[PDB]
Amino acid sequence: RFYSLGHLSIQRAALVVLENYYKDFTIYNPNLLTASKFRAAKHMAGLTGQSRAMIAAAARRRDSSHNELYYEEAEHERRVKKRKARLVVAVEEAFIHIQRLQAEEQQKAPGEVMDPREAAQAIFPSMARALQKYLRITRQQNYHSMESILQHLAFCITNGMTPKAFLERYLSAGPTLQYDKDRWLSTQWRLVSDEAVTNGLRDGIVFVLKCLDFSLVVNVKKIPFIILSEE
Amino acid sequence: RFYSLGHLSIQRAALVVLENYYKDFTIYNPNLLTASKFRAAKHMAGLTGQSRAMIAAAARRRDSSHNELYYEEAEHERRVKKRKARLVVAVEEAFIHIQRLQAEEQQKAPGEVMDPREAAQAIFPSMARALQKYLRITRQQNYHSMESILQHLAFCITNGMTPKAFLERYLSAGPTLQYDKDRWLSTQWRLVSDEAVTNGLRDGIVFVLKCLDFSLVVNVKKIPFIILSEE
Ligand SMILES: CC(C)CCC[C@@H](C)[C@H]1CC[C@H]2[C@@H]3CC=C4C[C@@H](OC(=O)CCC(=O)O)CC[C@]4(C)[C@H]3CC[C@]12C
Ligand SMILES: CC(C)CCC[C@@H](C)[C@H]1CC[C@H]2[C@@H]3CC=C4C[C@@H](OC(=O)CCC(=O)O)CC[C@]4(C)[C@H]3CC[C@]12C
Repeated sequence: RFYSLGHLSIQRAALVVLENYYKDFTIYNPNLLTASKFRAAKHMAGLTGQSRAMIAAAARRRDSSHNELYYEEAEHERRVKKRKARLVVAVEEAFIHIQRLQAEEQQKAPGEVMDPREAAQAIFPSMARALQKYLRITRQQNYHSMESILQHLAFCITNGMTPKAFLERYLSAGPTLQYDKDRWLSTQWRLVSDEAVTNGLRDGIVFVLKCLDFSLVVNVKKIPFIILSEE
Repeated sequence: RFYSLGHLSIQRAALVVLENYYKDFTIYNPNLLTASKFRAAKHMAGLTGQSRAMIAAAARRRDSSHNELYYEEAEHERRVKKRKARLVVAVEEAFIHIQRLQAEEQQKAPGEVMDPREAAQAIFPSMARALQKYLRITRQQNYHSMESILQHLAFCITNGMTPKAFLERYLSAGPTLQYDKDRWLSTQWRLVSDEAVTNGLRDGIVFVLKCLDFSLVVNVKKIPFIILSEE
């Protein structure tokens, strides 16, 4: 991500970066890191001009080998698309059932809207299997909890949102602030920089914002002297 | 292949099988055998209830591994189709050039048809690269020789055949008799059978026709007693 700041201290710039991180950066997912580590561990489990020649020959031989990553990525994308379509159909059917239940409850009592909580309770099992399958295939089951899903469904029922709005929240990972408060931690943040944090921003300085299992590297650059002429 | 024979000796049945082999069976291609051996040699290079359990677990783990064969076979089929289309286009252009040359030679002298040999000489380089690429991708370069290709082109010019007829000879492997005489050997054939070859055919007897690098196993069965009734 890129941001524009003024004459500020290193600590102030780090705080601005942190506050923009929640609403800008995608939520951190350790599942991708675990998958990458599992993929990389195979090479470790299997195991200076001459060494350079040998590694160059090994790389050349590998370049002619089978491209295992591409086909499995394509299969994963196809499975994700199929499960997304199934989840969309299930959510549409659930919303149809919600509309039918509201219409039925309309005749029972006029001017007395039903509480959405019981409607969410009755409707959730219909799409529960599809939502769980989509979360499993997208590695998003940890963030989305059953109570959170029920609360979001009730909120959508109160607002009368379209099924697409409900679907898109669980479609892809988004900002940190979308999930619950306990998901993010604002206490373990640390600042690492060779220069003192009391000094102002300078061209070429680089600092790091550390936190549990992940760090953000911030590079500071000076805007070039723009020269404008009337043709 | 399946054939129907009468009361014949083992030698006569083997001779009938051999004479039908040339006009029925596809030409033997050792390139596929070499490819299969190269694929199988990787397992050798890499390397009783407990052993059975271990091999069953290994097979189960392999069943969940990547299907390398399918994607590479699909890529090979796509490449073969693309090269086939390119060869078809090249042969069509070559036949157009042949027709143009014949039309040009018509005005030079009436009633004196040109010899097809020089036309084949002039036309072969146009499609030579495409034909060589197709033979390389189909592992058929050994059987089809340059002189044989020229002779086939001259024969087609004399008969005025369509480009499809010329293409289909090199399209896929066919009968043994299509290629040159030196391709097939009718001297190294041998007969292997536990029973004496002088005896007649009997149900359940099996024999082998051996030849250089390849053998044909022949199984003999008796036609079942068919009972027919008028409803
Ligand atoms: C005759 C009298 C009126 C003279 C008064 C002198 C002031 C104009 C000087 C004396 C002390 C100076 C301050 C001493 C230390 C600091 C901290 C210093 O902090 C930094 O370098 C980090 C912040 C940044 O990046 O600007 C910024 C300048 C400042 C406010 C100075 C601003 C100018 C001050 C007030
Ligand atoms: C009073 C006179 C007229 C009696 C004559 C007797 C013949 C009717 C017999 C005597 C020798 C026999 C032959 C002896 C040996 C052979 C070889 C034998 O060969 C096999 O078993 C392999 C071929 C096959 O599968 O039939 C077949 C029967 C045959 C021709 C026999 C056929 C019947 C023959 C001519």
